[PDB]
Amino acid sequence: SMQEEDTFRELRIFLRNVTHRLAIDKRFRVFTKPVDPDEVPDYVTVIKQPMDLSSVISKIDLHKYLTVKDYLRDIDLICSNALEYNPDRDPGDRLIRHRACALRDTAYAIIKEELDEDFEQLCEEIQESR
Ligand SMILES: C=C/C=N/C(=O)CNC(C)=O
Ligand SMILES: [Cl-]
Repeated sequence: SMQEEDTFRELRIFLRNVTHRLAIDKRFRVFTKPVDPDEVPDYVTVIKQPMDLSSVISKIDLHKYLTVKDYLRDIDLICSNALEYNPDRDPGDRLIRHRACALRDTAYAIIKEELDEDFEQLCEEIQESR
Protein backbone atom coordinates (compact mmCIF):
# COMPACT_ATOMS: atom_id res chain seq x y z
CA SER A 1 0.00 0.00 0.00
CA MET A 2 1.07 3.66 -0.24
CA GLN A 3 1.10 3.92 3.58
CA GLU A 4 3.54 0.97 3.57
CA GLU A 5 5.73 2.78 1.01
CA ASP A 6 5.66 5.91 3.21
CA THR A 7 6.80 3.70 6.12
CA PHE A 8 9.82 2.40 4.22
CA ARG A 9 10.66 5.88 2.94
CA GLU A 10 10.75 7.14 6.55
CA LEU A 11 12.97 4.16 7.31
CA ARG A 12 15.39 5.14 4.50
CA ILE A 13 15.48 8.75 5.68
CA PHE A 14 16.27 7.65 9.24
CA LEU A 15 19.00 5.23 8.04
CA ARG A 16 20.65 7.82 5.77
CA ASN A 17 20.80 10.25 8.67
CA VAL A 18 22.37 7.73 11.10
CA THR A 19 24.85 6.61 8.38
CA HIS A 20 25.88 10.20 7.60
CA ARG A 21 26.59 10.86 11.28
CA LEU A 22 28.87 7.79 11.43
CA ALA A 23 30.56 8.64 8.11
CA ILE A 24 31.50 12.16 9.17
CA ASP A 25 33.08 10.98 12.48
CA LYS A 26 36.88 11.14 12.00
CA ARG A 27 37.41 7.93 13.94
CA PHE A 28 35.41 6.02 11.29
CA ARG A 29 37.20 7.32 8.21
CA VAL A 30 38.73 3.91 7.46
CA PHE A 31 35.21 2.42 7.23
CA THR A 32 33.83 5.01 4.79
CA LYS A 33 35.21 3.42 1.62
CA PRO A 34 35.86 -0.15 0.38
CA VAL A 35 39.43 -1.33 1.01
CA ASP A 36 41.69 -0.61 -1.99
CA PRO A 37 43.13 -3.92 -3.38
CA ASP A 38 46.16 -1.90 -4.55
CA GLU A 39 46.86 -1.36 -0.87
CA VAL A 40 45.55 -4.68 0.43
CA PRO A 41 45.39 -7.41 -2.30
CA ASP A 42 44.72 -10.19 0.20
CA TYR A 43 41.72 -8.35 1.65
CA VAL A 44 39.23 -9.53 -0.95
CA THR A 45 40.45 -13.10 -0.45
CA VAL A 46 40.32 -13.09 3.36
CA ILE A 47 37.13 -11.07 3.71
CA LYS A 48 34.30 -12.73 1.77
CA GLN A 49 31.67 -10.03 2.40
CA PRO A 50 33.42 -6.58 2.38
CA MET A 51 31.12 -3.85 3.76
CA ASP A 52 31.65 -0.10 4.32
CA LEU A 53 29.53 2.99 4.90
CA SER A 54 29.58 4.00 1.20
CA SER A 55 28.09 0.61 0.32
CA VAL A 56 25.56 0.96 3.13
CA ILE A 57 24.36 4.28 1.62
CA SER A 58 24.05 2.64 -1.82
CA LYS A 59 22.01 -0.22 -0.30
CA ILE A 60 19.65 2.13 1.48
CA ASP A 61 18.97 3.90 -1.84
CA LEU A 62 18.50 0.55 -3.62
CA HIS A 63 15.82 -0.25 -0.99
CA LYS A 64 17.80 -3.23 0.31
CA TYR A 65 16.94 -2.54 3.97
CA LEU A 66 13.32 -3.03 5.01
CA THR A 67 14.04 -2.99 8.75
CA VAL A 68 16.61 -1.44 11.11
CA LYS A 69 17.55 -5.02 11.97
CA ASP A 70 18.79 -5.67 8.40
CA TYR A 71 20.73 -2.37 8.42
CA LEU A 72 22.39 -3.30 11.70
CA ARG A 73 23.50 -6.64 10.25
CA ASP A 74 25.62 -4.63 7.78
CA ILE A 75 27.00 -2.38 10.56
CA ASP A 76 27.90 -5.57 12.46
CA LEU A 77 29.57 -6.93 9.27
CA ILE A 78 31.71 -3.78 9.03
CA CYS A 79 32.83 -4.35 12.59
CA SER A 80 33.39 -8.10 12.43
CA ASN A 81 35.33 -7.83 9.13
CA ALA A 82 37.70 -5.34 10.84
CA LEU A 83 38.18 -7.59 13.88
CA GLU A 84 38.85 -10.61 11.68
CA TYR A 85 41.19 -8.96 9.22
CA ASN A 86 43.17 -7.07 11.91
CA PRO A 87 43.46 -9.46 14.88
CA ASP A 88 47.10 -8.81 15.97
CA ARG A 89 48.39 -7.22 19.21
CA ASP A 90 50.27 -4.44 17.46
CA PRO A 91 48.98 -0.85 17.74
CA GLY A 92 47.88 -0.50 14.10
CA ASP A 93 45.55 -3.49 14.52
CA ARG A 94 44.48 -2.55 18.03
CA LEU A 95 43.52 0.97 16.83
CA ILE A 96 41.37 -0.38 13.95
CA ARG A 97 39.60 -2.85 16.26
CA HIS A 98 38.91 -0.14 18.85
CA ARG A 99 37.44 2.07 16.13
CA ALA A 100 35.41 -0.84 14.67
CA CYS A 101 33.91 -1.55 18.10
CA ALA A 102 33.24 2.18 18.54
CA LEU A 103 31.51 2.31 15.13
CA ARG A 104 29.20 -0.53 16.15
CA ASP A 105 28.50 0.79 19.68
CA THR A 106 27.81 4.28 18.33
CA ALA A 107 25.32 3.02 15.72
CA TYR A 108 23.54 0.88 18.31
CA ALA A 109 23.33 3.80 20.76
CA ILE A 110 21.89 6.26 18.19
CA ILE A 111 19.30 3.67 17.27
CA LYS A 112 18.52 2.92 20.89
CA GLU A 113 17.84 6.61 21.56
CA GLU A 114 16.17 7.60 18.30
CA LEU A 115 14.37 4.61 16.73
CA ASP A 116 10.78 4.14 17.95
CA GLU A 117 10.34 0.42 18.73
CA ASP A 118 6.79 0.47 17.32
CA PHE A 119 8.18 1.93 14.09
CA GLU A 120 10.66 -0.94 13.81
CA GLN A 121 7.90 -3.44 14.66
CA LEU A 122 5.70 -2.06 11.86
CA CYS A 123 8.62 -2.41 9.36
CA GLU A 124 9.08 -6.03 10.48
CA GLU A 125 5.37 -6.77 10.04
CA ILE A 126 5.25 -5.24 6.56
CA GLN A 127 8.45 -7.13 5.62
CA GLU A 128 7.07 -10.43 7.05
CA SER A 129 3.90 -9.92 4.94
CA ARG A 130 5.78 -9.70 1.63
C1 LIG B 1 36.22 -5.15 20.69
C2 LIG B 1 36.42 -3.94 20.19
C3 LIG B 1 37.72 -3.20 20.51
N1 LIG B 1 38.76 -3.40 21.41
C4 LIG B 1 40.02 -2.95 21.54
O1 LIG B 1 41.02 -3.08 20.77
C5 LIG B 1 40.27 -2.14 22.78
N2 LIG B 1 41.68 -1.76 22.93
C6 LIG B 1 42.08 -0.89 23.85
C7 LIG B 1 42.94 -1.42 24.95
O2 LIG B 1 41.78 0.28 23.80
CL1 LIG C 1 44.52 7.83 12.05
